[PDB]
Amino acid sequence: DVLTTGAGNPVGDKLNVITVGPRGPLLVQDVVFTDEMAHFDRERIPERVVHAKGAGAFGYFEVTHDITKYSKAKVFEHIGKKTPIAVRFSTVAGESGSADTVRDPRGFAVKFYTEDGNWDLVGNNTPIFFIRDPILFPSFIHSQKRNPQTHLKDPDMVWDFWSLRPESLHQVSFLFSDRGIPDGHRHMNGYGSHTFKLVNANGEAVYCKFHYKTDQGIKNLSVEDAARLSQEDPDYGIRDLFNAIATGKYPSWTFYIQVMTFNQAETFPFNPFDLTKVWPHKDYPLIPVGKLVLNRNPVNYFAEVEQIAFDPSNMPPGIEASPDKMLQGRLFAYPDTHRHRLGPNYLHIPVNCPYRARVANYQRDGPMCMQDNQGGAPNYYPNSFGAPEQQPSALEHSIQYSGEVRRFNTANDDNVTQVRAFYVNVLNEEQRKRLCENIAGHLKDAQIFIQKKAVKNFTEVHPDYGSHIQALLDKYNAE
Amino acid sequence: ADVLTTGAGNPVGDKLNVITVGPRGPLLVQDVVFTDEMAHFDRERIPERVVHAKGAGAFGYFEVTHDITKYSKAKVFEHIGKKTPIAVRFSTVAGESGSADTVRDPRGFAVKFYTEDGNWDLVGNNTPIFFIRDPILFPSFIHSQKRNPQTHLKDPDMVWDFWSLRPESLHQVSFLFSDRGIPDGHRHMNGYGSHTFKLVNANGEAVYCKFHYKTDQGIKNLSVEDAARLSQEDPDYGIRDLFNAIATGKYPSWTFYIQVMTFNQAETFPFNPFDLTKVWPHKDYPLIPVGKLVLNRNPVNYFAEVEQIAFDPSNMPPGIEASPDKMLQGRLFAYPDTHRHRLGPNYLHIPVNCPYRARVANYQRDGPMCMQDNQGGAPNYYPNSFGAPEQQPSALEHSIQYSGEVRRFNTANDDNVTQVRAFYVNVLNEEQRKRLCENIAGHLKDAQIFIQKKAVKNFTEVHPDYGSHIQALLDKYNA
Amino acid sequence: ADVLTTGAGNPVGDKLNVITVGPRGPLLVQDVVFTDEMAHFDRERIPERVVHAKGAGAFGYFEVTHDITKYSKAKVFEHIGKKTPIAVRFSTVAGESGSADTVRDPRGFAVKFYTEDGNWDLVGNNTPIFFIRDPILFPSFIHSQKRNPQTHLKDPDMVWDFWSLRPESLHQVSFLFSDRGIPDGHRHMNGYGSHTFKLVNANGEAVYCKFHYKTDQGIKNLSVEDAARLSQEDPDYGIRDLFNAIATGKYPSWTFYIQVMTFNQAETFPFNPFDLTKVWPHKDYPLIPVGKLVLNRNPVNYFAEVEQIAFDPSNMPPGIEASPDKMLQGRLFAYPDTHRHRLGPNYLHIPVNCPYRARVANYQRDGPMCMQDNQGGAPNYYPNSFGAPEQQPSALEHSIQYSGEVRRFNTANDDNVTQVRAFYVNVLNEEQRKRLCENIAGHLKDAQIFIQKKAVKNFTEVHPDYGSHIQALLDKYNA
Amino acid sequence: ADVLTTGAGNPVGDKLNVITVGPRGPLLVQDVVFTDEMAHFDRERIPERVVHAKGAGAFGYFEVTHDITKYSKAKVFEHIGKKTPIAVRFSTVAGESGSADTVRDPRGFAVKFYTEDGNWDLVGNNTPIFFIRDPILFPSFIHSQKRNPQTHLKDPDMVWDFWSLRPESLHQVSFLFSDRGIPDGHRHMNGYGSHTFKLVNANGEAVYCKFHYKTDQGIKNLSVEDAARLSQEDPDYGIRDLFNAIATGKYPSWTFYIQVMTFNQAETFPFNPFDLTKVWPHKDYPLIPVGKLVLNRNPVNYFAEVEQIAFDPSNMPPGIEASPDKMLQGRLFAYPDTHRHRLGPNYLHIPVNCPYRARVANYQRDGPMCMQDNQGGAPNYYPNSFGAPEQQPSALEHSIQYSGEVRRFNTANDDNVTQVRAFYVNVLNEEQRKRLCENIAGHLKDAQIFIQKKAVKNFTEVHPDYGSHIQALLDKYNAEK
Ligand code: HEM
Ligand code: HEM
Ligand code: HEM
Repeated sequence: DVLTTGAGNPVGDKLNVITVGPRGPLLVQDVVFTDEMAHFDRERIPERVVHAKGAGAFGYFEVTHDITKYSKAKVFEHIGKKTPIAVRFSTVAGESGSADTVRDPRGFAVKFYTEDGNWDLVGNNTPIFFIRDPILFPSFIHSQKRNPQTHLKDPDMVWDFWSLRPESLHQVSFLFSDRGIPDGHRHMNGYGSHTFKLVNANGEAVYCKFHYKTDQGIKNLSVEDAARLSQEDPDYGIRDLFNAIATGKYPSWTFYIQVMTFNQAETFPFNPFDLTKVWPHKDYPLIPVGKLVLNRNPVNYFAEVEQIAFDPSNMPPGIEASPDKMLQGRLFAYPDTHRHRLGPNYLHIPVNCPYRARVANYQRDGPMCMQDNQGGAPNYYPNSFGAPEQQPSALEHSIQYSGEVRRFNTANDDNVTQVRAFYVNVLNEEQRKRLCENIAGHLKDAQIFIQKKAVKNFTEVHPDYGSHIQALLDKYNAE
Repeated sequence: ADVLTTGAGNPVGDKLNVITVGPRGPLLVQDVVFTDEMAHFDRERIPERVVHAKGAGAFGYFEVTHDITKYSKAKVFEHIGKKTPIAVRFSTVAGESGSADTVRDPRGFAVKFYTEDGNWDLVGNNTPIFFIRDPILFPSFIHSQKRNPQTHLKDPDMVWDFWSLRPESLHQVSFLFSDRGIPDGHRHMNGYGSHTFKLVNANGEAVYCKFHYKTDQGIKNLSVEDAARLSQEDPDYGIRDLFNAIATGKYPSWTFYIQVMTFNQAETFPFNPFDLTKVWPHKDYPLIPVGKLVLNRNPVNYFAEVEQIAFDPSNMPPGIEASPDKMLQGRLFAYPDTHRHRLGPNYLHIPVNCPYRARVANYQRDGPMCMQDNQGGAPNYYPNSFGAPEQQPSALEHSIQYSGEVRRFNTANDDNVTQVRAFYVNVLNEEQRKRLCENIAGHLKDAQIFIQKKAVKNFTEVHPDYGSHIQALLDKYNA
Repeated sequence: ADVLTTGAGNPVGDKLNVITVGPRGPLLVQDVVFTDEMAHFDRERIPERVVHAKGAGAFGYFEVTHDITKYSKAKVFEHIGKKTPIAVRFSTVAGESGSADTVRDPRGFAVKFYTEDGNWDLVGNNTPIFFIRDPILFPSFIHSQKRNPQTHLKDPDMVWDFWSLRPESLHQVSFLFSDRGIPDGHRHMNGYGSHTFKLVNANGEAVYCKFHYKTDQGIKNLSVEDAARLSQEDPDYGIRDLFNAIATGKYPSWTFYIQVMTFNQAETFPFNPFDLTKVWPHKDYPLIPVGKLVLNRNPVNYFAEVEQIAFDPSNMPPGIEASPDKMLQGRLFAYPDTHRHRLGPNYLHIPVNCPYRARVANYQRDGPMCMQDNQGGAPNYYPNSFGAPEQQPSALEHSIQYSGEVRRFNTANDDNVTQVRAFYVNVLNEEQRKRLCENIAGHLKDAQIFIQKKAVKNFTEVHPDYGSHIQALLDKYNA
Repeated sequence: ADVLTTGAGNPVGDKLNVITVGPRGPLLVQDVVFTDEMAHFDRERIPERVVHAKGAGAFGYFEVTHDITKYSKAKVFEHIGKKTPIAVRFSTVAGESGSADTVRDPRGFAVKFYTEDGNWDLVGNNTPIFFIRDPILFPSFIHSQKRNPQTHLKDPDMVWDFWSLRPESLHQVSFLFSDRGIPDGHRHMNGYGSHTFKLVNANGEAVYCKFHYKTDQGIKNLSVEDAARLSQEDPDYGIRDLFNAIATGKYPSWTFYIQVMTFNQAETFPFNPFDLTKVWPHKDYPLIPVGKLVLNRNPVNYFAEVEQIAFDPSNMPPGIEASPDKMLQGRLFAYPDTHRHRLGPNYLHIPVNCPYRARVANYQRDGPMCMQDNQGGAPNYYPNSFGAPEQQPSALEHSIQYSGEVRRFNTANDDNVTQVRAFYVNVLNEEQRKRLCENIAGHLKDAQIFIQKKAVKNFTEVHPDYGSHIQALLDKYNAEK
């Protein structure tokens, strides 16, 4: 193989630079050096604003059951249908150099390359989240990140925000339970979290929840181990995933959904669209749909993992968004941030390209335009020259909403009920004790006035929750 | 007719109406179709070329007709009858993207050769010489030619102040204001590499050279009157003329020659052989026919194949190297540098720029908008024991020893008039000399009178009649 | 004089000769002075605006002359005699950065009011109406107005195939091809907010409005002949005229008025009061005097104060809000979006864009080129228990409840002729009608006949004489 | 409490709830308060430095304590007692933005002196030498120190394949694996310009030199164990230490020296004086005291003052110039180039990069995010008959003449063991050598065996004991598995 410059010019020697004499200065004509150096100098792009640390693999999605009565989406079109998928696992707060085995939620994004375009299901390992209004997401994330002056993690920031926004109770509980630190990516479940809308061939709609359970089973790391691992192998999650697939132990998840008719959405105790709530299985049981199988490792991490981009707004006919405020905000945020992190034409990047689909429209140009830019095809719509036409079949399902167009406060929607049921029913005493210790061990670094409001909140879920945490805190502050 | 889609390939039910709440209500964020299309339109523009922004493009090939292997081992020259695909871009200089084509200004005539040894870019224009002989005055030169930093208007004071303060411009200024100043479209003008380059053959022997490609359609210019009229009637006269031609099968071509000056002759040349304000008289350095340039294919999409194309003088395949000309030396850096800005870090992946006849292989990786496999998992460090791309000793550059110390050498002492008088008195006949003086006076008349004097003194240093006739004309205007 | 430095503040000894190895040797990399200046010159360009690229800017102030506090609580109108600094930019539409000013096209008349309640951006133009009334058609309309994607030439088929398939364009097209189509410079044209907006008073009561700013210098237009001559003679006519006036003290001004329409009146309105293709008859909704716009200072550096300026329709202070106009609605997103692309994430830090008479404070941080103290160490999350900025309830937005389903509502078939027939028959006299048909036909004749047919079909719909006369003229052209 | 606003300064009524059509309806585009804040959130990340990504910043001053004017006319040295404000950024090399501070790896030690003659950046590390001596191998070396291009995991075969095929590295490698590989915080390590620079006096006379700033807080390193326990307990240890130190009055300081080698001495140095893998023995070239560096102020906002800070070795004011050191010659280009990418064309306008103690005037204009007045209406072309800024001849660079032709001269074979043997036997005590061999074996034992052979091969060239002690260890390891 002949070593070349970016323009393909053979290189004579790329181990020594051109100089005027053996001990003289460097010359501009040594374009070989500059060409390489200039590229080295531009190797980095900005990391994801959140979920920066990640692992990636590829595979397919396979339909196992008929749910066409609910969704007309081609990805579900017929039993046994296989569609290629791209998956990206990740943590949340930490940046590119951080450890994988730390307490944090886990991203679990799945990209389906369907013939009706790509369908990005950007979920995580928890069915719920910390807040229910997108406008608090930047603040939340800031509080989870580094102090603006010291650039250090700040318990005060974390808990002042959480104590002031108690709706964070439900997810804060899930996050500090054993599931706060899964043993790798293959031993956790995935959830779309938000409520989405399914539409069938008949134009009738229903609301759903997406779920994909680990076929390898749930397995978590104790805090002792997680800590040891955060230092022995910060990239433990990446290694584990890549070695499994590499050795043929292809991990898979069983994909189900929960269905809620519009009526049920009403009789539902709470706001069905509040991200801090779940749909109790007992009441809305899981419906089998298919499998997700990861059977291929990336070849080039930067090209296939760092540059991949998932947009919740990527939804094909049969799948639509619900009124969930959080999701509504995510419809804008992802493409927006992608045009920034990656570039105006990031969808032309191989992994983000909707290759099983025929992309035709009236969009043109932009930096780094790679394709033919759709040749000389007429660029305005409508036109009398046979350019791409719109197709009615893919029209969105319309609903009539009532009320004024204003800001409705949801800070006071139920913040503790489901949290109680999870604390006293779902968990057992061990889990319950640990839950308290993990919270206590982290909250203890916060200022006391913050510690106090935090505990009041936990007390509202259950006096035992708060009081036991308060006990450990006392122990901690005793020192 | 194709099915209309979003960038992610999702079918669009209706792209003529936006989603609102009620027929006369606000716009919805979930109308992802609108945002997708709008966010792209919003990013359709990249920055124009800092200079030579207005252009035209066409494609074809270069075919070798004569054997010059004795001078250069470049593959593009390898054997007679050999065709090498080429991309060309014609352009003006000062004007920006919407300026008129038929105006006095030099003309860019850039040629890209997709050779097996990588791309070879010959970035030249319709003149053998330039206005200055040191790269460091180029930005100031261009500034003086563009708009006033405040009024944002053309400034004759900036134009002639700089020229009169830099008398080395006499030669090019004289060519610029001659009939050749406004070629009748790109098909009727010549092309030159202007700079002296270095050719190396298979024995390691080298000579200096000049590249010329004479228009096989013949020299044909526009009267200033016509030029003015077309600038109003058809600002893109050049683009249209080039395009109709090729589209109607009247493929324009140029005969490619080279002038050779041995290293010994380089010493005995009257002037500095590397001074860009000088030419190599044919009378002493005959044109040697080499091949032909033929443009037979119009671009399919202008943005993709013309606006985005990038030519780098540093792109020279084994056999062709740079000379110590200061100007060329400076351009060795400017182009890829500005290209990494205008197009992006990975601009060489954009199709028209990709060296597709070559086999690129190196240790460069990542960068924004990485398009290929990013060289997969191949070892990314050199040297290495895992058999990656090797450097080949054949392509090693020509070696030479130089006299003197490393520091800035004043070149304002170089002749500024000798060849100019030659051009004024011999090369041009009465008619022309007159239109020449008239063309200059019509532009210099607008400059402050003290500048007019500094300039006349220069035209006088060439020939007394040259300066005085201009002053005669100026006196009229100044009244 | 001042010592010449590199950008880093290092003194330059000689910036007229580059460092080379000997008088006739190659260029050195340690000539950082050269690289530094060249690297910057290489990045002077940024993308020009996607539309309204060719512009002229100035500065001045707004002064309240009358009292409208009963309609709006906005501080800028707070009390008679109150003055607010303004920034303004006039412009054409389709032409790119180097096009001619004196050509047929609408004219942007953007006004930035630097108020204590933050910047208020009134982005309007010389017409009260527009060609389309749904933002999703904009990119196509603009495309059809610019160059052919392949030949890169102005294309009459694209212009008329679009306008003929979308007759809602009739009104603004009749206005554009009338005398008002080519105002004699920026100072002799009116300014309009075009869109219907909403005003809110201190009591929470709201009304709809139209913004108007009539030229005190009187309406003056250029004949097509003059326009042509000038596009040739002086492509930057509009720039020079504005600049010279202010330079000599002939400060241009505009009387600012508003038309008011109560919500009751909004219901009874014959058309859709938020339809961008329609006006509110002065007879039924008279102009109410408000203040004065005065431009008394030219820019000192064009690139910094004009090219880099950015107006966002979504920049509206309390007392001023958006109406449901689909067009306005989309613009709320498009500008800050395109601005983050053309200028960058922190384009609001650029001096001309900074709301300097306001006290910006929030939880936003970082981003490319953060130019301030980035709000120091203040709490970067909301809410917080550390006295960081708090939302003030009085700035809440006005609440309305709309009726109907959330879906795309076709408006292509709204009224496209009535108000046009009024303008053609009532407003214009015969000299004007003649000239209008001549101007239209003169451009419509370059279009293919089927395109011509459909066009004349719509004009005939407005009035049999309008359509028939054009046809007549066309017949001569096709002959 | 100030009023909360959008980026355009418009007051925000409610920034805790978004606008929807009804309490259970979709989100509206007209809620621009939301979009304005969300849009910015979506952009707060810029590219991290390609190397030395993880860092810590602080500010203070440089004070002249001795007179070295006979060597340099640089104003920063102008006279005894003269103080010049400075900015410093410490860092590691390989790890990216979230990596741990306490890990074996060199440490960046950048100093920006805002002088009257412009800024002077002395971008050095905590070592006098480096792994390679030709800039064309730097990208390769860096790639080998980072993640596998496919697995994205650290890769020992990559690390050692490079170091074994490029033995010139032996010197700095022997240092990187010594106790000084993991300093205890940034306050207990030395600072070196490393490269050989050139000093010029008011007479035009020039000399070559080495800059050194010794830690007044004294040398101090972390044991491998603490370094690891720490990489887990506090991955930001270095930042916290430096910050608290300064916040509690423990302002850290360094003493600034220089070594001078005349041109005559230079032609007789047993090695290439401009070889980044060599040092000038203090015995033959005594350290000359010059001044002092003091860090007494912490940043107010890290992003603005630290992540956005940019140092360019090419930023040198009159009196200070570069030497023909191949490595340094390369960096003269890399930094401004990379900065244009990382920060932006006008990255010099960012406050901490601005040469605020100097008076910037030239013919450069425009570019994205032009923050200043863009030098108003001043004439933008040079020369001009309108007064605009002028070159001052006194600032002209020092000129030398070199012998030889213009080409690539291999240096892969210059001395690779001599100076290293000195360090191994003379400099280090028995204790140290053992720890050295151990820290090497512990990391190299993961590399393939053929890579191991070649690596040991070279260590042997430095000293039979060196190589055998490592091999001895490699065997036990390779056996254990
Ligand atoms: C030292 C002097 C010069 C410098 C620093 C220089 C710099 C530049 C730069 C930065 C560009 C922008 C390229 C792009 O953005 O694509 C440009 C374009 C161009 N220059 Fe030069 N130039 C110099 C002299 C000349 C001369 C001597 C000629 C003709 C032989 C010339 C012909 C062109 C042409 C044809 C283009 C169009 C390139 C393209 O389409 O990519 N320039 N020049
Ligand atoms: C729904 C249709 C419209 C959309 C989406 C839209 C979009 C745009 C965009 C993206 C720009 C670029 C601004 C920049 O780069 O700084 C722009 C500029 C401009 N537009 Fe619009 N526009 C629309 C309708 C109109 C209308 C109806 C008016 C006024 C009545 C208008 C007046 C202008 C002006 C004056 C500029 C120059 C702005 C500046 O100098 O910053 N546009 N428009
Ligand atoms: C030929 C070898 C070298 C090249 C081409 C090179 C290249 C680079 C580049 C591109 C950066 C990124 C700067 C930024 O993004 O702001 C960097 C950072 C850095 N380098 Fe080097 N480097 C080289 C050798 C070294 C050496 C031996 C030292 C010290 C003497 C060193 C110390 C640093 C430090 C401390 C930083 C931090 C700079 C900052 O904070 O702006 N590098 N280097």
